[PDB]
Amino acid sequence: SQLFADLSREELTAVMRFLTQRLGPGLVDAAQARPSDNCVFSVELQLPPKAAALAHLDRGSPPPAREALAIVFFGRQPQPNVSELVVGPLPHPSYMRDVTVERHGGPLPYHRRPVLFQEYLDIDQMIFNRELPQASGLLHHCCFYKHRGRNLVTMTTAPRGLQSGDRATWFGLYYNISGAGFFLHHVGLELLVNHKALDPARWTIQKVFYQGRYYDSLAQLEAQFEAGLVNVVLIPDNGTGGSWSLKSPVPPGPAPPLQFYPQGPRFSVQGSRVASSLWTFSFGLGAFSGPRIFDVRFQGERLVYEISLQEALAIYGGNSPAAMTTRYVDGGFGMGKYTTPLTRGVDCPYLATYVDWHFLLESQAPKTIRDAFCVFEQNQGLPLRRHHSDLYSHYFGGLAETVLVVRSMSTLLNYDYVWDTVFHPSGAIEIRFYATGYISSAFLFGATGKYGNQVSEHTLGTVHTHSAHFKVDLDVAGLENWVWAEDMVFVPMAVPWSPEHQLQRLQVTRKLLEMEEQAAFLVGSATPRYLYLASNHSNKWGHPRGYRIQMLSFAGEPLPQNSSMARGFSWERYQLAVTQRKEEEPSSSSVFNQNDPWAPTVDFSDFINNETIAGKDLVAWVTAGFLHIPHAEDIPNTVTVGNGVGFFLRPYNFFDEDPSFYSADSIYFRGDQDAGACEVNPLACLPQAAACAPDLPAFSHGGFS
Amino acid sequence: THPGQSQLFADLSREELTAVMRFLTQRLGPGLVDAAQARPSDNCVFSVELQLPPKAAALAHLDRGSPPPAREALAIVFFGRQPQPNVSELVVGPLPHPSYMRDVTVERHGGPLPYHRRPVLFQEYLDIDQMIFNRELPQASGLLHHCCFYKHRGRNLVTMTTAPRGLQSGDRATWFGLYYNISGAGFFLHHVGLELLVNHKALDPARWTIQKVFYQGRYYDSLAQLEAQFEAGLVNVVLIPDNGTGGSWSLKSPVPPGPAPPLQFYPQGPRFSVQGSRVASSLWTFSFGLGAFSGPRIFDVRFQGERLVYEISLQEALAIYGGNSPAAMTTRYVDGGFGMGKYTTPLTRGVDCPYLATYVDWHFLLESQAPKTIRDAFCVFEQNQGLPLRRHHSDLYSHYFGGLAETVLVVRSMSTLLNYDYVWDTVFHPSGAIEIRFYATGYISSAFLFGATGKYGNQVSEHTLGTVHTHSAHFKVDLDVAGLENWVWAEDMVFVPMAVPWSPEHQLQRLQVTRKLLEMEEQAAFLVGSATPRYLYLASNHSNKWGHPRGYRIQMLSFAGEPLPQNSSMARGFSWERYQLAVTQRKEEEPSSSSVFNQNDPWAPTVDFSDFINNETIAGKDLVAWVTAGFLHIPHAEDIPNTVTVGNGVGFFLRPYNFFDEDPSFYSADSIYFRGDQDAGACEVNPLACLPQAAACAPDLPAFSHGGFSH
Ligand SMILES: *[C@@H]1O[C@H](CO)[C@@H](O[C@@H]2O[C@H](CO)[C@@H](O[C@@H]3O[C@H](CO[C@@H]4O[C@H](CO)[C@@H](O)[C@H](O)[C@@H]4O)[C@@H](O)[C@H](O[C@H]4O[C@H](CO)[C@@H](O)[C@H](O)[C@@H]4O)[C@@H]3O)[C@H](O)[C@H]2NC(C)=O)[C@H](O)[C@H]1NC(C)=O
Ligand SMILES: *[C@@H]1O[C@H](CO)[C@@H](O[C@@H]2O[C@H](CO)[C@@H](O[C@@H]3O[C@H](CO)[C@@H](O)[C@H](O)[C@@H]3O)[C@H](O)[C@H]2NC(C)=O)[C@H](O)[C@H]1NC(C)=O
Ligand SMILES: *[C@@H]1O[C@H](CO)[C@@H](O[C@@H]2O[C@H](CO)[C@@H](O)[C@H](O)[C@H]2NC(C)=O)[C@H](O)[C@H]1NC(C)=O
Ligand SMILES: *[C@@H]1O[C@H](CO)[C@@H](O[C@@H]2O[C@H](CO)[C@@H](O)[C@H](O)[C@H]2NC(C)=O)[C@H](O)[C@H]1NC(C)=O
Ligand SMILES: O=c1cc(NC2CCCCC2)c(-c2nnc[nH]2)nn1-c1ccccc1
Ligand SMILES: O=c1cc(NC2CCCCC2)c(-c2nnc[nH]2)nn1-c1ccccc1
Ligand SMILES: *[C@@H]1O[C@H](CO)[C@@H](O)[C@H](O)[C@H]1NC(C)=O
Ligand SMILES: *[C@@H]1O[C@H](CO)[C@@H](O)[C@H](O)[C@H]1NC(C)=O
Ligand SMILES: *[C@H]1O[C@H](CO)[C@@H](O)[C@H](O)[C@H]1NC(C)=O
Ligand SMILES: *[C@H]1O[C@H](CO)[C@@H](O)[C@H](O)[C@H]1NC(C)=O
Ligand SMILES: *[C@H]1O[C@H](CO)[C@@H](O)[C@H](O)[C@H]1NC(C)=O
Ligand SMILES: [Ca+2]
Ligand SMILES: [Ca+2]
Ligand SMILES: [Ca+2]
Ligand SMILES: [Ca+2]
Ligand SMILES: [Cu+2]
Ligand SMILES: [Cu+2]
Repeated sequence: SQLFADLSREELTAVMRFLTQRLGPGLVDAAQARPSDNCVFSVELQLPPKAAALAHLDRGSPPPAREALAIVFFGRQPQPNVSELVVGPLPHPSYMRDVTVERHGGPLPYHRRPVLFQEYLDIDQMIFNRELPQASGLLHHCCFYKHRGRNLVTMTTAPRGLQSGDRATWFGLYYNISGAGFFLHHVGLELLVNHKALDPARWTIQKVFYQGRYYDSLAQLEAQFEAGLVNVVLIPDNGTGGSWSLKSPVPPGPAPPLQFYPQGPRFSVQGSRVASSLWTFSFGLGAFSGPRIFDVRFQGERLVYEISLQEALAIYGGNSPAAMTTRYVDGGFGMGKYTTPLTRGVDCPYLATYVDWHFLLESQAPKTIRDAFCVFEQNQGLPLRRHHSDLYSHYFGGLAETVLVVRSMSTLLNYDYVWDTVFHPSGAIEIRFYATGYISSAFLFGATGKYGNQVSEHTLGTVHTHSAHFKVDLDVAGLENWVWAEDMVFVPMAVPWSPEHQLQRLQVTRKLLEMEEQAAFLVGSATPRYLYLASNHSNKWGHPRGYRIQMLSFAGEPLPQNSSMARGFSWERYQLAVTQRKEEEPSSSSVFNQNDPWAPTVDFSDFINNETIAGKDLVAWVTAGFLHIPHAEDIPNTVTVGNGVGFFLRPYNFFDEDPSFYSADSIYFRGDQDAGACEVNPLACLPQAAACAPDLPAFSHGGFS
Repeated sequence: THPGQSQLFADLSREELTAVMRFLTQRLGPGLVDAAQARPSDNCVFSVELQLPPKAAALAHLDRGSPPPAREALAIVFFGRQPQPNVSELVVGPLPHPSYMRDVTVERHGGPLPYHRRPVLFQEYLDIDQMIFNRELPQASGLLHHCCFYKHRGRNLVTMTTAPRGLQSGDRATWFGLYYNISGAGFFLHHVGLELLVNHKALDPARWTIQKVFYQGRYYDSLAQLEAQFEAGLVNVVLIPDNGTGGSWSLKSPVPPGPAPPLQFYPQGPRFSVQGSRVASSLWTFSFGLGAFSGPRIFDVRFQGERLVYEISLQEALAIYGGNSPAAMTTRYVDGGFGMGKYTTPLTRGVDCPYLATYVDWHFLLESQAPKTIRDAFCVFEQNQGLPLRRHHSDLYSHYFGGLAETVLVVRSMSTLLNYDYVWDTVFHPSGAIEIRFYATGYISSAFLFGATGKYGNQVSEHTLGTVHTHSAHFKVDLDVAGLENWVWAEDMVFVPMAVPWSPEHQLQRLQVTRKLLEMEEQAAFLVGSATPRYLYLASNHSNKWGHPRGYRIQMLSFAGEPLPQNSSMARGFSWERYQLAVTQRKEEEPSSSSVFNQNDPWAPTVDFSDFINNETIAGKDLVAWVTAGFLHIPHAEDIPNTVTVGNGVGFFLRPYNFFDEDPSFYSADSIYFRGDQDAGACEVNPLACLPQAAACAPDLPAFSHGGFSH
């Protein structure tokens, strides 16, 4: 049903006409809001509760009410707070409900709120107009400063301070490169900026970093320079070769392979539901959590209630302060908020289905981010399977793997994150994520090689880790799942038919995990080889109907626990976790963990807490990531190759046999058949389409802000 | 003067093979026999294939235009007609018109080759199958009429063989499963419960014995003693079906073709070329072969002119089994001693490679006296991957898109051994990276289901234990990173707890990078499930444009199982299993990890890869990395009929680490870019806007045409 569908523009609009009329005037378009104002920061779908939904999907029951969730910024008042407000019911809403206290247990400190655009906007005037011209001396000799500075530019960092309550953000300055990436031109200057106040006027600059040293203020600095105790070096504002560009010099060649659907496309997309002769599901994007799918049904049978992105994380080293503070909790800005338009042919097959996404964020109207998702089938040029017999009997049987794919890409500053869920006709599911886009760069002063690699002119490639977190609500043959751990061992035995001789007996080992903690594995420890969620049920051969989680992760090694900050993303700590699903444990991180991870608005280690995971509705949680030491070949961009991570969800005695066997595209023939004949196999039936083939739609592109 | 053009890594042609055969026939002093009919007592040309050039000479030719080296071939010859019958390895050249033949056996090995090390001939298997079906199985006719539909001769029944044949060096006794022959699908599942330990050391098959029998869960001392028991009542007997329907039985999908899978086509020109053993793209050039036993290999790999790696080449495949029954419980298959090339098979167009791949034949003289030809053995194609190599969308300050969809160059062969269908891959990325892949599909070696099961796998069909096994494969990677002389580096990370420099009250966990130089062979020998440097890479003395050594990172992609424990005498035969990764001084006497002759005497192996790792520097030398890659397999229902690929994609990457000064892809023709201020719908701004207006037009397809079956 149109049940897990993100909110229509119409829906978004009408929640707003409510919120506005029913929060009094004195409410502001968050576009232009100052901290001490009341504004609505986000209106997005409030996902239904699970029980109420299944009821409606499986057993007639009418459908749970369709409800928004507005995050409201309550600045204008003596005790300013943030408030999560459920609104509804949709399409024509009548009620509203502060749920804040329910969830966290008290109000939301106002300093956990995400920085607004207008806030950045103000912060830049405080620098571009009031702090930088103090050093218009130095900046002219270092970096082409002209009065009053539209050649330079800023980039936020990580958490914003050192202990809770702080709202002080280190910014770098970079040249405002035209039509290409600025992230590689760290002008050498970093600035701590305390913007904790509700009055921007009282914002200060607690610190300043230049070519290796720290000065309490900007005058403090420009002075120390003008005294000739500081060696300026002129940084070139211009260049050639990828450092400075993306447009390739080399001109177009013969076009690259195109895939097309000879007989027309073999899947559909209505609303946000996807349907192919193997899979149905519903897809979507959470403004902050990012992309998610639900009600994944493989040939009518539900495999998972939910797979979704929880969080994404990035944790730096560095020369500089702004780098060596920096840990972004990117959901803190928002994977959905920052899903960019997909470029037809580049991001996705020219012939994918490209779907729009709507949102109301920091505004009062909804806007659309066109071509936000793509769905497509993709021949892999690979057997799903195959056998060829020359022994005893002559036959061949195999099948080319085509795969179904849904994808969106989130561009958050330097990074373009690639989010893939892919659907194998073996009944398997792959989640992949890819880090591409630009890197974050420092400016380079000598004391370096512990903090990364010179990738350029003046440019340090600043070491970091990536990590990402997924919710996997497997309902293996319905809710009650257990969790098993199969692996392996050798055992010195006698050889039965020569007990004088020894053999090394290979054995499987199985073990049921009964307790939330026995199924929480840290990065650094050993996962077992075979690990799955079972049902009480068995398949025909008497084997716990099961789905296996096989992880593709290169231990993006974790910020140690001893840090004050770590509870902001305690999931980085874990390779894998399973818990009892619970409406009150609905997410792994939250938009609010960004600006105060010392007071986690949600701390994941909580979820794990001496409970049974024996015949309960379980949910597994997977972390995926790698170490990234940037190197020259990351210029201009980091590439996808090798940097795919995630996991496989694989059938494991779930079925009675490989369901591909019932496949429509299986190919089979014997030594004694005419393999060249169209009704021995259909490959030998070239005709297929009429005219000159793949009919192609005229190119367009989403656009920008 | 001369870059040197010769293709000296191309495997032998038919002519060439014939030539060598002719040469040998004559110089062997009759008594010589065709392999496909040889008795143990005979003399026999087992293999003849390419001999690879020594490396000095090759590069001399290829780099400094020197004259190329003698093209030679290796002959394996079983001398069974004598008092100390030996196997011998013979070099024969120089092709095309040979005129010399030298015995290299003793030089390579330190003495002659114990005769029993030799693989088992198609004859030997035939002779065995007679001893079985014609002098033994009748002694139990009764049983088999009852359980197993038997008559004169058995004919509905079929054998299959296990790995190490015996329990010491010197043993040649194989445990032989027996199974229902099946029309047009896998006999492997339909194991009847009988298993025979044939002793076939003797060169006189008359003297061959059966030393033990196993029916359905008990050991009898001989098929005669089993009739004794059978008819005297004392043997409870399980009746296992001849026939059936579905997965355990068929392979034919019972379903009509749907509409059509998606089809990949190069909408103008292809974009690479194959010319003999040599492939060439805009970015990449390399030669590709097939060892008979070692299997697929490529050589002389060149990214934009520059050679990255001299050789990459599967060295060996393993399969270690657990079980209830004597077959499965001691089966440690060492698949090269059958041969990954030998058992290569034809790629079925439209399935095993895209339809419009370029396919290619593969000639061989094996257990024969005239060369023969696997048709379509290799395929080469440009797979678009559906997925950017890189992109960046900019909404912030500056409005631009720049990106490029990864398209990729693949080279595939599949060895089919018994049940196994190994897909071998080598994949070339526009980034300048090289991905090795490996799959296992096909059917699964199974046992008759009986008793302790769960300790040895899952039941997977009626009477059918999908037994537990591990996989391993070994690879040779002779990088030669901008030069022969390389070192190996090991970078990783660490967190240092420090006080925040600008607020000394507080701490931070300070992220740092750790570069450590690996200087001795043993410091770069990493064992299974272990300490493994996140960034491990081989590099040059020479540095890039920003001062960092020029390097290639080896990124492993394995899930390996517990190796065979080292306390087994048999362990030595695949010592490479116990390593994820090694790096050694590359040598002419260290050419292969394994040996076709290891398989039948791992107790005294022909090669023991652990020998390559001796107190030796790897500080600036010719360096060859050795990646072991694989995993554990507990079969299950969805392995029926075939184990599927999805998720068993094992192997590794070769990834460029400060080898360049920028990403090569910056220069790709297929790159795309536009500014906000432009129309991206206009053909001159965007190559892709021009695809509808023009390119479209799919080609007419070649008529399908499979390359059929052997004998
Ligand atoms: C976080 O911050 C938010 C916003 O500041 C809080 O939201 C309000 O909190 C206060 C209590 O702390 C409550 O405000 C109530 O406002 C209502 C205003 O009237 C409504 O609109 C119309 C009339 O214009 C009516 O038709 C509706 O029935 C509404 O009532 C009002 O109902 C209520 O009552 C009265 O109480 C006092 C004392 O007598 C008077 O000041 C007032 O004039 C009136 O007589 C409150 O004033 C309510 O909880 C929230 N209001 C809204 C709109 O959300 C959160 O409570 C804060 N969170 C935390 C944890 O503190
Ligand atoms: C393995 O087997 C081969 C063949 O059985 C052995 O090689 C053979 O060695 C004999 C002598 O050892 C050679 O014959 C002799 O030639 C000389 C002069 O030409 C002559 O004086 C002798 O009377 C006899 O004719 C024979 O040619 C040679 N054959 C081949 C094909 O090389 C070999 O020695 C065995 N290997 C080992 C390690 O023992
Ligand atoms: C940063 O530089 C960019 C260009 O590199 C500026 O963007 C353009 O500037 C022109 C100036 O007339 C204006 O029309 C727009 O501002 C931009 N044009 C387009 C087509 O995008 C930008 O103003 C600079 N600085 C900041 C802080 O945004
Ligand atoms: C096992 O069964 C297969 C049936 O596929 C037999 O193969 C056929 O045998 C006949 C008689 O020899 C041949 O003429 C056909 O050409 C064969 N057909 C195929 C498809 O191979 C096989 O001979 C039987 N028995 C054994 C021991 O292999
Ligand atoms: O989306 C923005 C927008 C920023 N500034 C512009 C300023 C002008 C109007 C649009 C908002 C800015 C910005 N402006 N100065 C520093 N940063 N940052 N980010 C951002 C987004 C995700 C993650 C990090 C930053
Ligand atoms: O290629 C064969 C061929 C076998 N038998 C042949 C079939 C063809 C005619 C002569 C006898 C046999 C065979 N015949 N009886 C038992 N085995 N085996 N294998 C084989 C190949 C690779 C790995 C393992 C076995
Ligand atoms: C499997 O067992 C649980 C025991 O708690 C039971 O409640 C459940 O209903 C069983 N499954 C079915 C289909 O009855
Ligand atoms: C966990 O809960 C059980 C009650 O079901 C209790 O017996 C056990 O002692 C508890 N463990 C801890 C560490 O609190
Ligand atoms: C964290 O690390 C070790 C653990 O004993 C210790 O040196 C240090 O005191 C710990 N931090 C504390 C107690 O705040
Ligand atoms: C590196 O190799 C050796 C050191 O053992 C030396 O002779 C050679 O000159 C060196 N080359 C460079 C570029 O450092
Ligand atoms: C390696 O040999 C031994 C240890 O195996 C040691 O004494 C020696 O110093 C090493 N030799 C050289 C030449 O590097
Ligand atoms: Ca819990
Ligand atoms: Ca569940
Ligand atoms: Ca060595
Ligand atoms: Ca080397
Ligand atoms: Cu990165
Ligand atoms: Cu397997």
